[PDB]
Amino acid sequence: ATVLLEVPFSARGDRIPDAVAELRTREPIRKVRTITGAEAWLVSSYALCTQVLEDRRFSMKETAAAGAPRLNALTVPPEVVNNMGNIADAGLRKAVMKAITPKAPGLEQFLRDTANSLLDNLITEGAPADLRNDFADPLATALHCKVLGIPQEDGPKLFRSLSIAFMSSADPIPAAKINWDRDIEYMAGILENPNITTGLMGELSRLRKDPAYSHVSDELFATIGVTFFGAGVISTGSFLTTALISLIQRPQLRNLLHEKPELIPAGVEELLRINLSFADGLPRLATADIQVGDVLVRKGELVLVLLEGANFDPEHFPNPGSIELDRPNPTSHLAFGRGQHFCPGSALGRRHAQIGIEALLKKMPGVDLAVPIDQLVWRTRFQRRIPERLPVLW
Ligand code: HEM
Ligand SMILES: COc1ccc(C[C@@H]2NC(=O)[C@H](Cc3ccc(O)cc3)NC2=O)cc1
Repeated sequence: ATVLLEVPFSARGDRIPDAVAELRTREPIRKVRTITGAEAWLVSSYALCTQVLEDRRFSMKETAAAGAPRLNALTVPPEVVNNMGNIADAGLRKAVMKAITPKAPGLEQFLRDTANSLLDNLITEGAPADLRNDFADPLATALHCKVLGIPQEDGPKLFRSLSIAFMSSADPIPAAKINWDRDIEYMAGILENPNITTGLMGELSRLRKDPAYSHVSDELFATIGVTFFGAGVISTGSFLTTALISLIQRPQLRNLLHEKPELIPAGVEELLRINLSFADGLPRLATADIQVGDVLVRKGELVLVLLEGANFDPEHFPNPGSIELDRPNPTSHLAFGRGQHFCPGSALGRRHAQIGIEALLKKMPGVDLAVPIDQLVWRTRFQRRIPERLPVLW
């Protein structure tokens, strides 16, 4: 006898398990057990993944309900699971989204300057260099301090909350609450700090004193800062880190992008499509009985949308494991989600990765792993797949 199939399948972000294609072919919606012991429906085809993400009756907010089957334990207050809904209800969606585009004057130049400086320091120190801890993550952290309008020197401590905040744990995490409360206090102080006049926090600080927003809670204003820093930094840093592995392991593509950097956006779009950064399916709770393929999902059941199930589906992306810069549907992947909860930072995430890769290929055209790929240490029980260190030479 065997137990019910358990998720996640593997924390390795450098290869997709053969099991994904087998599940997609035979049972594209199938029952699994999560790390909490709850049962859930794992959805692994493009068609069914899009169906779930485009049907709001599969609710993100309701995953936080007491007594629901859980993918993992909450690391934020339950109301924060509805973060974007709360922002929209407060009338703040347009302002938040405008503050996090890559189009602000000097922002892309700041990204280039920061990437080039980080790479120069690695070259000066000499190989081996750690492209996660000393390139991709500091670049993400610096970018988000700039976007938020907060001091660069405050970034590292905020960043160090993230190895706990984005855990995917069976049980509540005491350190997550300690860091959350402290980071909220920091952002509340930022709102009261007269020097904070630019970026997202500068804009929220002004809106907070605008009579049209007098009803919006100070709790929400501080939460926007903590959540956008955390989600943005963990997502951009982890994506860039694993995209760099994908690129390093494809010297032909690395050389092509080095020779023709105008192909970098199309390359990054494929790197997004094949990216394994999300360690768990996206969770949703059914609020009605809904037919998904061969399964009638019942009200109150947990559904997990496996992004790499959709993104490696050969019925949507022929030869799905291959990076093709001339696909007819290149942005139709689900790396940024789909539907109501589509990532509001997608343009900034694209630009972070494009500029980081452009700078790396210019400064380190001979970049290669400095250890055998199997020697990378993949973080476990985390909401992202990332190597703890990414040792390279050039
Ligand atoms: C390459 C980088 C990124 C990737 C791959 C990514 C991925 C995703 C995905 C898949 C979702 C959908 C989650 C779901 O439906 O359950 C999402 C939502 C979200 N992302 Fe991103 N993200 C990235 C960058 C960013 C950045 C830079 C920010 C902010 C500065 C950000 C903030 C958010 C927020 C707040 C949500 C929730 C939106 C909602 O619930 O409506 N992300 N992201
Ligand atoms: C791209 O990753 C996500 C992850 C989760 C959600 C759902 C919902 N929306 C959010 O805005 C924050 C994100 C967050 C921030 C900080 C933190 O310590 C933990 C999580 N929490 C949520 O639960 C959305 C996107």
